[PDB]
Amino acid sequence: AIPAFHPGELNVYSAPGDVADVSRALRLTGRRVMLVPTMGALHEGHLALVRAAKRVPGSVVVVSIFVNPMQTPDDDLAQLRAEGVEIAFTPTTAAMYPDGLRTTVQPGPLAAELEGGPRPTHFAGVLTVVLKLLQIVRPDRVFFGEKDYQQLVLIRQLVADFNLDVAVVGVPTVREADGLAMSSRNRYLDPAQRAAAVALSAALTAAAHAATAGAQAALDAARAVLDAAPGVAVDYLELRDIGLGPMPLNGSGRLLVAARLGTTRLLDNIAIEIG
Amino acid sequence: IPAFHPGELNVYSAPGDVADVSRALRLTGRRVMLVPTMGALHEGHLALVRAAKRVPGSVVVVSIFVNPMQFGAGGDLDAYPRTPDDDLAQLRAEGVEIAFTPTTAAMYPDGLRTTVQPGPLAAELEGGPRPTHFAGVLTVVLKLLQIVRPDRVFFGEKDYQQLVLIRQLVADFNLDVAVVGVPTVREADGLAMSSRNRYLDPAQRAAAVALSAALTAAAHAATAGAQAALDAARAVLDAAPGVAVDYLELRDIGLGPMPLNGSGRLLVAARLGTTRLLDNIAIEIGT
Ligand SMILES: COc1ccc2c(c1)cc(CNS(=O)(=O)c1cc3ccccc3o1)n2CC(=O)O
Repeated sequence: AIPAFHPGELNVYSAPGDVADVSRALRLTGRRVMLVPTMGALHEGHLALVRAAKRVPGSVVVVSIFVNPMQTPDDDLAQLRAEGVEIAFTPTTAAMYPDGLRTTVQPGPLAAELEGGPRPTHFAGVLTVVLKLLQIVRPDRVFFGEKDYQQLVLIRQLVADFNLDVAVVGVPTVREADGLAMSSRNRYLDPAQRAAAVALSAALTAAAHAATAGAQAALDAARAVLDAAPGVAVDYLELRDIGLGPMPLNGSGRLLVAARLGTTRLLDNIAIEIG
Repeated sequence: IPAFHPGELNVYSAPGDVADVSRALRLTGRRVMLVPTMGALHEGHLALVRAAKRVPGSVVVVSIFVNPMQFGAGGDLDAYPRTPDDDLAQLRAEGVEIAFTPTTAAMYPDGLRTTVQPGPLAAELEGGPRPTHFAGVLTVVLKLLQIVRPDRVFFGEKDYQQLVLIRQLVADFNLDVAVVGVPTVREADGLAMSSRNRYLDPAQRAAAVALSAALTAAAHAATAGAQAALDAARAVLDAAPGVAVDYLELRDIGLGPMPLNGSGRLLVAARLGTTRLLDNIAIEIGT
């Protein structure tokens, strides 16, 4: 007996078993199931993921809201209802981990670099939960922001390596008017910090344009912009190929930066074409 | 979809081919059964095939893939029995419609990268001196389940620790598959069927009956408690020539962080010359 699903309405499920049943039932009636995993506290970046999912013809949008211990509820639900989303999946920690921590995903060596330097088991947690969510919902496509680019690349590796049957859709970073990448962390910045934070996106965009003049020009331009900001402690600034291997001589790449402003760690990244 | 001819053995090497065929069969109302194997098929494997066949409306997929990732040294890997002609002939005789025989390059085109890390059971018993062994098994089994997407997957109780680890895999990753354990098939004297039995010379084959004798002796001794069951098994192993015991352990049926109660599993590993044999049996304690 399938749990109740009311079409055109926000249906909220906490039991993984229930959302599994509704998703399968929906797949069998011609819906294309789109998954948008979130950690709640939704903002415009999250709504951009929702909107991208919503525009696939015959889509039903599943938004998961799960605070992963290994990696405003009513506010959030009203936004989704406002976006015309039909399923929120809101499971408990116990429901996700009924046997506690046991079998897990071990990321490849990319997980040890960049963000995996300050947080070396962060990515295992993320990939473990994403794999679980994929298996519960069995979506046709799953949506992630390019904001967390290294995470996104690790998810693409998960999907490839485990032969998962889902398309991974990366959605361009939603930005404030001055270019700052949207993030929940942005609200912790004092005005001096928030004005200085603009150096991350400014550096990366300056780098993307300088790149007609080569990889070195691109990197030196980004470094100059970051060097013009006070109180911006750069953790890394790295040019890599699109899959985060070493940057090819010329061609397509990604430039990633991370910096601490007071106690707030900020990240950004951008597409780079070399020459 | 590639060609699929019902009532005939259809052999696919490309993951995409078997995946497409499987999905199309499921969408037609057939139930897809998977029996993951490392080839060198013997009567133990045919029991799994038979169990799968008797699921009504089943189409049966047997995979044959000697998985490098669950082997320690390349030495082990090169020595593994490969008899693919006997394998396919046995599958034909059993009425299996799909054999899935992937290449190493197709399964691991990027080498080792994202893997499954099993829970702490993978470090005990067989996993003790082989710390990456069960990671290798769970990784390839996860991949096979995702490629084939079966309704049910069949594993022998012979490799009992493996079966338990697969059940954990399936629970913890929320996989939508039923795991079916099939009772150990035995030779007339009680010897558990195994691809390793071929390495026993005549003396060794004679001595090897001691494992199953010891376990069945234990299961009946167990009315007198755990110590009696254990000491019965040990006496029988000790009375056998050229049988070096590696472990003999009585655990809970889940083999887990839980004390043995009424129902347990008695597990043995022993060396005959260079050949390492395993067996295990259900044990009820104080009956
Ligand atoms: C499209 O424009 C943007 C811009 C910034 C964005 C996003 C989109 C999305 C995010 C954060 N990712 S998430 O909360 O949806 C998430 C949920 C989840 C669940 C399980 C595992 C990993 C998971 O990751 N951010 C940045 C941020 O909020 O810091």
